[PDB]
Amino acid sequence: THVLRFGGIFEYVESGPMGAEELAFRFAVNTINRNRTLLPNTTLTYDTQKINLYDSFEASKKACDQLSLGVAAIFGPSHSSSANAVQSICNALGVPHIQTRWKHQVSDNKDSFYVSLYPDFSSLSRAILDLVQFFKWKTVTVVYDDSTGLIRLQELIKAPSRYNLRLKIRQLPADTKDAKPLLKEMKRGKEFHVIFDCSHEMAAGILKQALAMGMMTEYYHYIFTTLDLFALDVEPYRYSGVNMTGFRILNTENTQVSSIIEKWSMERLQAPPKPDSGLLDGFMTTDAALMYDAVHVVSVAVQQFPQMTVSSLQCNRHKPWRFGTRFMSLIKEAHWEGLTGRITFNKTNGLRTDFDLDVISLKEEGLEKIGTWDPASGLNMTESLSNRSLIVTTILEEPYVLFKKSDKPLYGNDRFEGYCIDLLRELSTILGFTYEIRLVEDGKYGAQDDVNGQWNGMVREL
Amino acid sequence: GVAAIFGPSHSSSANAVQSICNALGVPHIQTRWKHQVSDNKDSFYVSLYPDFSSLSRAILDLVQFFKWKTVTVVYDDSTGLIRLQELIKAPSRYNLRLKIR
Ligand SMILES: *[C@@H]1O[C@H](CO)[C@@H](O)[C@H](O)[C@H]1NC(C)=O
Repeated sequence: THVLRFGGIFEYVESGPMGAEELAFRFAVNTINRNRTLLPNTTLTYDTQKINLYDSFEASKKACDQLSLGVAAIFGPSHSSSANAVQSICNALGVPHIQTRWKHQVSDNKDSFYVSLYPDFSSLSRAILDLVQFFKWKTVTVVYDDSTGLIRLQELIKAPSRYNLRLKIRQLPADTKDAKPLLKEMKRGKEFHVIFDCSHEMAAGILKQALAMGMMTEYYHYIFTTLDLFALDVEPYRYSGVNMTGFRILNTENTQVSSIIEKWSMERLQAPPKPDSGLLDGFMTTDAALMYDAVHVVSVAVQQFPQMTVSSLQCNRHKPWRFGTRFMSLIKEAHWEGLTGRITFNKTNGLRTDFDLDVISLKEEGLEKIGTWDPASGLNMTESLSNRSLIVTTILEEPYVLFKKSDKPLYGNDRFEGYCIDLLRELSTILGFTYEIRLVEDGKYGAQDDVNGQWNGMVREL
Repeated sequence: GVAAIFGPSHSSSANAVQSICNALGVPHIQTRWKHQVSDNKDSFYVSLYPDFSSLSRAILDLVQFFKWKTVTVVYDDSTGLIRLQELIKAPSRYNLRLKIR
């Protein structure tokens, strides 16, 4: 059988023996060759190196060392800076490159030897806009971890030009977790709708600090554009009363996906996640799922490309790789499906813009799925009585409605008294009424506001 | 035989050359604005283009001095919003009506 090794450049760490992306790559590599369903007459192999993800020169060195040997494909690092150098090297030598974590793509860079399994942030931003349209919001507060968040989410920022929205963008300071000034500023603006554009670890941390600030009220609504929001411990938030909504691509509601996540949680028993950090345990991180799907679709493409003789392309001198064109084409229209649901590549760019999304909202139960988002269909939100309570609202005027003048605190509908109260009593004893008296929360009459026509009291209560 | 480097005027190319120069120790004296990743730990380099933090807040100073109420920012491509961050965050602390196009 054919033997091919996929050049891998993953994170170098010292606390954990090997990085989660490295675990995903190794697991999928040993799974594909083991399972004769994929690659029956071809044996898998790999070549994993370690970089700091910032010294792009050393990443280039590792990539050059890999290409000096036979490499089937390059699975570039998950950094927003070093990946550019690796993809440039791959394009120069005509070798396929498969990113997994999103990076900014220079619109003036004409490189056709790279793909990005991470859903394109333009599509995700459009989905966020569609969801906010479904929520009819007016005041929003977008927050980002890195400055790249502005690039990641721009469609919603432009939206107030298209629609009647309003934005107030604030930044999470670096090298700190002091969200308290940011949250205090949020209260000073009464920004009940807030969007958190940060990774799931930072999202969980800032959620913990918000709960410690008592930000889990019903009035506050949260959206987390990250795809690992499901992996947060919603146990303190199951009864917090938040209407939080989020997105998901890991199609956990599948037998094969459940088996894979269970096996992966079994494998990662060496470095358990810290329980006292607001993070769940035994779950598939979205980046690992993307790496899994990326290597699987590469395997699917090379299934249709049996002639996969590798070479020893150098960096001291450059030479085009003869198998790049058609193999990368097969990569581009490799329509395989896995943990992230549907996987396909927009042939115009290579960034996946057509992908399933699990719309996730928070209720009493933990992170229910309230529908599905698709690029073609936009947002797909689908989801008298004899013993009917007769709720009424009334204002306390002594000639009309006065509380029962009893020293003992009276309960039930008997505590209410007056002309209107007894008139309602007569209506209930004449007609069929399950009468109950509820005091008006506004305490004032319906006033025609010149600002927005906002009523109050009985009018806006009805 | 070199003792200094003047990198290209571009994000990715200058980033790569800066990393190479840091590894080799020679300075990489870039002359064009680029977005350094906030967690970058490189030293041997310097940029002369006015960083869009003092210049962005200078645009903010112009906005306040002109006393605008309805500002409509317009940019060129993705790496422009990441560059005028202070102007984007200004409406939180003041009265602005950014409708970005
Ligand atoms: C939308 O979701 C519903 C179930 O929630 C499903 O029956 C339907 O096929 C989906 N698509 C469309 C276009 O309605």
